[PDB]
Amino acid sequence: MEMEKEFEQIDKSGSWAAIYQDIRHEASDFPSRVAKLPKNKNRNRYRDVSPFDHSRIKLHQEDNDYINASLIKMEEAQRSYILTQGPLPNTVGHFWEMVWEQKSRGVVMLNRVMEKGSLKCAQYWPQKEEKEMIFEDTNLKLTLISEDIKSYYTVRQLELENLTTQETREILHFHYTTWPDFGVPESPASFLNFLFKVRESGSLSPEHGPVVVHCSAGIGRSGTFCLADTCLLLMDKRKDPSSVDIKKVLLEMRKFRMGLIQTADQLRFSYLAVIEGAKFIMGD
Repeated sequence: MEMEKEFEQIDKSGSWAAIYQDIRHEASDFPSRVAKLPKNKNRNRYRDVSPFDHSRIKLHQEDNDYINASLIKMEEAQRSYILTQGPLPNTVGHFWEMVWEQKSRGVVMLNRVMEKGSLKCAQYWPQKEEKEMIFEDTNLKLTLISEDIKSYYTVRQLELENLTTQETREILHFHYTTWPDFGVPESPASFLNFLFKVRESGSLSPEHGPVVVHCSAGIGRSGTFCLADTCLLLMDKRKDPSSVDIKKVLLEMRKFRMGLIQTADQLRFSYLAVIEGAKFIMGD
């Protein structure tokens, strides 16, 4: 069923809450034993958001290999993503260790450091060129190279140096700065424009490691980003674009991380984004 007609059907009948609860009921349940070990309590932001054991990213260290991060591997679309929580004061060094070890080119941030008067993640990158950051626990140096501030997003060029080997790499930071404190955006236009800038940079392409994408918990806004990207790519690849089933794609992604798409409003917004974005994929 053309998702555009499915959309009007659900909208007129006002059944978004019912549709969303069906997804919650059918979603996969896999163990997350490592996340729940006592030694990892201060590595998790939220008690009820954990990576599954089978898809979690492992840090390359013998001490403690745990980070709250998951590999979402989309086989037909030929795209992979790492979804993670906003870094905590005690995990900023782990976060950049992951970026280094997984050979990522881009980091996608979908929240502000403070929202609703509370801290949603650590200030984990430098704000001034001449004030670099050193992460002593993981032996990395991070320098701000340039910053481009736009009305709806900011793009930063960063240099990450492995102090052990003195290799350096350029990382691109894509920061969507205008998601509202409550609800979802009224129009998907600026979110889609942002997605296309990430694509244009190479950060999603197979010559690099998977992009790292986060919000506060790494499941809601973060799930909207990867769901929209994968659905649009499938509509490009297939003979019949109307065969793409957003609910089925979301359930596939939920095999790799729990809770993706946190509200019925985020589900509706994901539909709207794919419907409007297709009016470029289909040619325009």
